[PDB]
Amino acid sequence: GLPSLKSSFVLSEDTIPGTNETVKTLLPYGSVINYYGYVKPGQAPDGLVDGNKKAYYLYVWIPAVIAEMGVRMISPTGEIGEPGDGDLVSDAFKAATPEEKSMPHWFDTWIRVERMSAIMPDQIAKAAKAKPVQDGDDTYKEERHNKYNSLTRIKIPNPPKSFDDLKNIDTKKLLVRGLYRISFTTYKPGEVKGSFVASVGLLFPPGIPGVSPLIHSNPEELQKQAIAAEES
Amino acid sequence: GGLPSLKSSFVLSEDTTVKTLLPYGSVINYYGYVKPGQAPDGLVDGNKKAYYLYVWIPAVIAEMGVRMISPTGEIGEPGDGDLVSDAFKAATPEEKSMPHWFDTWIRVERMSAIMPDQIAKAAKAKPVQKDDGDDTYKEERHNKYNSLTRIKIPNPPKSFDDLKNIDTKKLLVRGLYRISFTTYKPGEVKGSFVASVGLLFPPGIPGVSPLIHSNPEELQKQAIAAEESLK
Ligand SMILES: OCCN(CCO)CCO
Ligand SMILES: O=C([O-])C(=O)[O-]
Ligand SMILES: O=C([O-])C(=O)[O-]
Ligand SMILES: [Cl-]
Repeated sequence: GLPSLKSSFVLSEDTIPGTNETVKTLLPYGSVINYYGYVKPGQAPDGLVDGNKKAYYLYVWIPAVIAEMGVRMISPTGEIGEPGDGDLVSDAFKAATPEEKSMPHWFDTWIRVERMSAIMPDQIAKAAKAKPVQDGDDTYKEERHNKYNSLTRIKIPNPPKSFDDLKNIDTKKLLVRGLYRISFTTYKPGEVKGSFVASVGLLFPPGIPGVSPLIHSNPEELQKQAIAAEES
Repeated sequence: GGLPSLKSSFVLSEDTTVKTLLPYGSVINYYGYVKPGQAPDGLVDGNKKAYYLYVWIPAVIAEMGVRMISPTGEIGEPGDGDLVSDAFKAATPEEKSMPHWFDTWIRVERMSAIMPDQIAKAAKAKPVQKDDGDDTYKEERHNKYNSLTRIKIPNPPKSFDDLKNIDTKKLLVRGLYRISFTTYKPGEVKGSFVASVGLLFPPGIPGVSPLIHSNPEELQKQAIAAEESLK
């Protein structure tokens, strides 16, 4: 499997025998979906980033308010066999051959996250056609470099060191329910293509048993999942 | 920001469950660059080009970890535990930023060199005969997403602190270790990479950094300098 996906909160702070250089144990996200996708060669970009860079979009539906969202881009994936309970697989990814899945294409991901204009599941597809909301991380956030399995995180402002101090937090400081768009691109000589897995993790405040995010590269299909999600 | 922390197998902490690993105390990151078409140092699986990295370990250790990452991109000013090869330095940024493979097959084989001035010649001889454990022969055929190949002692205690009470004969021996690395098609061993080599010493035992080089003669020069230095 993939490496564990960790929030920015520190669970333990054990100072290693003698050496003042210490070891902080991060708290893992309680709710993680790994989305396995595939960008076919010459596939048109979903959009443009930084003027001229080909960007591709994933859409995430977050149904309750959260403490944090973490996003990791790993590529390529190779074959993974039968997906597990935490895994989702794109059609393109299914149809892709083992060889196709095992070809590397890029390494450093520029990730942008933007909240879209959608108060309700049923606005998702039009929200996707619409401009993002025009503030803090739950409206806009960008990490221009993501290498070696690092994350892009959407955080509340002024987060405490102790995860447990989120018990106290005011609702109005938490990240809002809604539709978020992940844009990803790269730098030459890389190009965004082939297999990849976007791990998305949510952190809920202490005592709130989480719900999993819904994720899809297709806003109509996510919307159906989200429309169906709310009336089940 | 550099590389992820290189972790040993020893569990430092456990809780609510996910476990926190003890880092290696003595770590060196070897930034290298395999030139297009470069002749293999040897063959693996009847159809794979393998490349060799030589590690000298002067004293007994509790564990060694090897992580292979590729490509690296540009890295900025090398830090206090970074070795950077001339090939890597001569490579362009574009060259170091192109990926070429993602799944590494690693072997670690001990070579028959009891002292520094055997190193160069030992590299030319077969590995020590491989039960003999991890510190003679170890292989991990798949290393993806920054996973490690570890050379471990057999029947280790749960608690690292209990290593202070271990019999010496159980610890991993001093010597010359060859790291082989190759890959599966469609990838190929090409371009930039960083091999992170971590040592775990038993507690109370000050770490000594591993000496690492792709050229055994060069490694031998360094091992020799280090040894005669200690008188
Ligand atoms: O062609 C199949 C051989 N295969 C190794 C088996 O996993 C790929 C190596 O390049
Ligand atoms: O296939 C996919 O999932 C994509 O295009 O992002
Ligand atoms: O650059 C190097 O040292 C190599 O190929 O191992
Ligand atoms: Cl010894």
